Amino acid sequence: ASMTARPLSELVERGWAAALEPVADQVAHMGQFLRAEIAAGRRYLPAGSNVLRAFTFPFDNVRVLIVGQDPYPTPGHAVGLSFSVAPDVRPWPRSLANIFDEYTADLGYPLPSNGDLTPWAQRGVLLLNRVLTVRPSNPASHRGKGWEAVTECAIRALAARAAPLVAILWGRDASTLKPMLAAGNCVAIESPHPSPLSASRGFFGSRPFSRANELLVGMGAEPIDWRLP
Ligand SMILES: O=C(O)c1c[nH]c(=O)[nH]c1=O
Repeated sequence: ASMTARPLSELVERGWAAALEPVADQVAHMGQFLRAEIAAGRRYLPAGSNVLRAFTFPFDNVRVLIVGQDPYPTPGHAVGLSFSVAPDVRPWPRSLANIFDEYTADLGYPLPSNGDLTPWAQRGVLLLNRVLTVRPSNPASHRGKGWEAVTECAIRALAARAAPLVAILWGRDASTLKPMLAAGNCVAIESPHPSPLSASRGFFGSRPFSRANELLVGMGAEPIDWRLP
């Protein structure tokens, strides 16, 4: 079942499997790393079957990617889509509450009913983290353990498609993908991360949702429907 045991052709959507072929061995290696963590009595989030969830929506349909740092550190929050929580989760994580405050300020929409960002993933938004696992209660605990080559490969593969792309890069780890978006079909929006620690330094007022749609329209691409129920 794990990414140690089974090939990309089974774990992810067909387009993503071909896109991530250069990091096939690296993905299996990450499988081995998580096995070794369980063997040692350390835990990881999200659940193994959710780790590559962002690549289970069609590669060919991605128009925008949102890139965070790493998954939520609290058990019951991370679901393998960056910033998303399961429909029954309340309260929202403070990062997500901050995203929803900018979402209302930018778009004029009411607060969403819940924290499930599945609609965005279904409408061509890739919900990526630079690093795809974390040890509970220890943010950035799996930084530099091999995920960066996988998320680099994903961005590089998206950018090489003969299709417009807009990247929303939230925080310092996300912004290390900026050099791979240099090509003329690609444009990056960068801001500080919506985490309480950083959000007051430029996240609030950044209007990422409306600016991504302006950037798409200007490249001849259809805008994202951001409206959550
Ligand atoms: O608060 C955070 O750092 C994050 C929390 N959850 C994510 O999915 N990505 C992040 O970057």
